[PDB]
This record gives sequence, C-alpha cells and structure tokens, in this order.
Amino acid sequence: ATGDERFYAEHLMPTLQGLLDPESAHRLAVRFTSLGLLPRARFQDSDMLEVRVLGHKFRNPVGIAAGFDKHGEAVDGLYKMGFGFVEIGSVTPKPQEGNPRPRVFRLPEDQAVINRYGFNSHGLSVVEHRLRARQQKQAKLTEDGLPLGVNLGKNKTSVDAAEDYAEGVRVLGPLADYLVVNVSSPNTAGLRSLQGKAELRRLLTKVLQERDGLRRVHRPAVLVKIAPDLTSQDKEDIASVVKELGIDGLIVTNTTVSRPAGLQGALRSETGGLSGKPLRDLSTQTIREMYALTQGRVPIIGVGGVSSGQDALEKIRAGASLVQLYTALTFWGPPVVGKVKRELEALLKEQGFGGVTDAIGADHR
Ligand SMILES: NCC(=O)Nc1ccc(-n2nc(C(F)(F)F)cc2-c2ccc3c(ccc4ccccc43)c2)cc1
Ligand SMILES: Cc1cc2nc3c(=O)[nH]c(=O)nc-3n(C[C@H](O)[C@H](O)[C@H](O)COP(=O)(O)O)c2cc1C
Ligand SMILES: O=C(O)c1cc(=O)[nH]c(=O)[nH]1
Repeated sequence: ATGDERFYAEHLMPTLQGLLDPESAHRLAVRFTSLGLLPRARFQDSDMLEVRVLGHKFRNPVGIAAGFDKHGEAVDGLYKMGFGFVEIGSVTPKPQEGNPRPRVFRLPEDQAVINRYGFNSHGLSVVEHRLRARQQKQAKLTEDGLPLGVNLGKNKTSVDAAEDYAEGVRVLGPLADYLVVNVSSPNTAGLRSLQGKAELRRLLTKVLQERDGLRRVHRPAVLVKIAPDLTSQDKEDIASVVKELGIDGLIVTNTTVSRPAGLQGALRSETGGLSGKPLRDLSTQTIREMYALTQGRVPIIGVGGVSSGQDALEKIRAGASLVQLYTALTFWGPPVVGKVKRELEALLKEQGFGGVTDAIGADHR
C-alpha cells in the first residue's frame, strides 16, 4: 500500500466528506479531475493487464463507470488517474435538470451511496461539441489502448424511448468506441420495464440499424446495461435477444432498488439506486448468470462494489472481460485505481493466470 492510498483513505477523503454534501463533493471531484489536479499515477500498467475485446485493445481492465462524468468534462483527467477506459453519460437527447436536491446520500457505515439524480444531462448537442474538441486526441488514446464509451439515456418526458436512443446513436455514436443502452436506471419511470421481450427486441433492432448506418471508422460497438433486480425470466429474455440480434456486449450491473438486510446508514430508506459494497455480490452473481446464459460468447463489463483487486478478479472469474467502479472512488479517492490494478496483477500471479484474458470466466471451467 502506497503513502497516498493510506492518506486519501484514512485522512483526506473522510475530512472532505465531513465538510461537503455528496453532490457538492462530486462537482468538485469532476472539476479537479478536468484540471488534472490529481495525484501522480505511480502504477505502470504491465502486459498481464492488457485485454482485447469489443474490437479494441484495453491497456488495463479497470474503467470509470457511467455517472461520474455525465457530460464528458473530465475524460483526459480520468485517463491520467490510470483508468484503462472511460465511460461518459448517461446523456439524454435534450438537456434536463434531473430531480430536486438533495438527490444523493452517503451511507458511510455501509461503504455505499444511494442516488436519485434522475438523468441530469447537458444533452447530446453540448456533449457532441465537447467530444468534437478532442476527437483526434481520443483517436490516438484509443489506438494506444485507452477507449471511450458513451452511455445513452432518454428524456423524462419522451413519447418514444427507442427514438431517444436512436438520436443518441446518430449524434454520439461517431465519437464513441462503444455505446451503452440502459434497460436499467432505477430513477426514470418506464426504462427497466421495456424487458417485455418483443419490446426489447424492437428497441435494440432500431439501435443496431442506426449504428450499422454509420461510416465504418465511426461505427461503435453497442452494449446493453442491466439492473441487478431482474427476474430469472427477464435475464433469460435478455440473453435470448442479445444472441438473436448480435449485441456486442453487456454491462452488469447498474445500481439496485433493493435494500439488502444489514444496511446501517441512517439514510438507507432514501429512494434511489444503491451502489458500493452492499451491491458487490448481487452484481457478481448477475455476471455469473449472464455469462452462462450467453455461453461465454458475449463480452461482459462487470460493475458494482469493486474496491479491491479481489473484487475485480471475482467479477473476471465470474465472466467479466473488463470491470468498472464509481462508488469506491467516492470513498477512497484517486489512489484506489492503482490499488485495484496492483492487487489484481498480484492475485492473477498467485492463482496461476498468465494475464486477465486467461482468468475471464475461469469459475465456469
Ligand atoms: N500535480 C498533482 C496534483 O495537482 N495533485 C493534486 C492532488 C490533490 C488535490 N486536492 N487538493 C485538495 C484540497 F483540499 F487541498 F483542496 C483536494 C484534492 C483532491 C481530493 C480529491 C479528489 C481530487 C481529484 C480528483 C478526485 C476524483 C475522485 C475523488 C476525489 C478526487 C483532488 C489537488 C492536486
Ligand atoms: C451517483 C451515481 C450516478 C450514476 N449515474 C449513472 C448514469 O447516468 N448511467 C448509468 O448507466 N449508470 C449510472 N450509475 C451507476 C454506475 O455506473 C454503476 O453501474 C453502479 O454505481 C455500480 O458501481 P459502483 O458500486 O462501483 O458505484 C450511477 C451511479 C452513481 C453512484
Ligand atoms: O441519473 C441517475 O439517477 C442514475 C442513472 C443510472 O443509470 N443509474 C443510477 O444509479 N442513477
């Protein structure tokens, strides 16, 4: 463990958390990240951590989850922090304010957060112009193994969810290495309930037709991001549609609307999605199920409660090719990224894996 890891985890982040409400702390974290005001990434990525998936090289398998950089303001700072890939968004077609404040709550005793932001978004046109300003810088980053994902949402008052996603594909698809469609924010009325199988097939058919219409250099992979709260029937139906349509991958999982027994935080009964440690094993088990139902042929990005190398390797062994985190960064600060990478490399060696690739889905064998 480094000097920075202990200083951020034991002293700086708890002190800042004592001074700032979580939304103010997030806004300051995005601004500092955007300005490069972040500790030196002392972890040189080894060859063991390189992954080839979704038509791209990934220098390391640890990404920043959607929601940290909703509006594409801090992408370059996030690579500087040591992430192997960045996902921005969710981005909605039109700008929207999201829910009234307060709308995010820390559960420090649980190493958890509850959020109900409600897709606050600068909208597609603002994010398009932001990504255009650094499009060729991003082309070089992607070529050097640091890809960019864009997570697409829908407006609260949309009368045609599939058309909102199609607009996102047309506008930001040409600027993305991969696109994500949520069947899964807990904080918009109707999004998770297009699990109705024929309706999911109709939505994803439209999204894939729009993606296929882009020029080859500008044609991203398309992934579906799912909730951890799906029925067995919902998971069977998603696996079926994903294989039928040739969806490129899955992101498993979003936040949970469940409240696991044992939460201690005073704010545990706030409305919203729960993230961090209490989500971890529900997310790992969802990865394991989706990997089996897709016969290991559909790349999975594993997300929920990753804050250590062990957490990352458990999701990789369950079937994830890549992992993401958000809530750990909230609690432990920037040093957590190097921590996860160092711990994951050590555990791969301890368990006899030549690299990340050899560990993907190892538990199923
Ligand atoms: N050339 C190196 C350099 O300028 N380093 C630097 C390191 C820390 C800070 N910094 N200074 C403060 C304070 F309190 F003194 F003003 C706070 C931090 C800090 C604290 C937490 C985060 C970040 C940056 C991002 C971030 C993202 C996710 C969560 C927490 C934070 C920066 C500023 C600069
Ligand atoms: C404050 C907050 C905002 C989020 N916003 C989004 C979003 O806009 N789109 C999305 O797909 N996921 C969003 N997520 C979910 C994360 O991408 C991730 O799936 C989830 O938080 C689990 O990872 P974690 O336990 O490492 O935070 C958000 C999560 C948090 C905590
Ligand atoms: O904007 C939000 O409220 C949000 C979106 C999402 O997909 N997940 C989440 O936990 N919150």
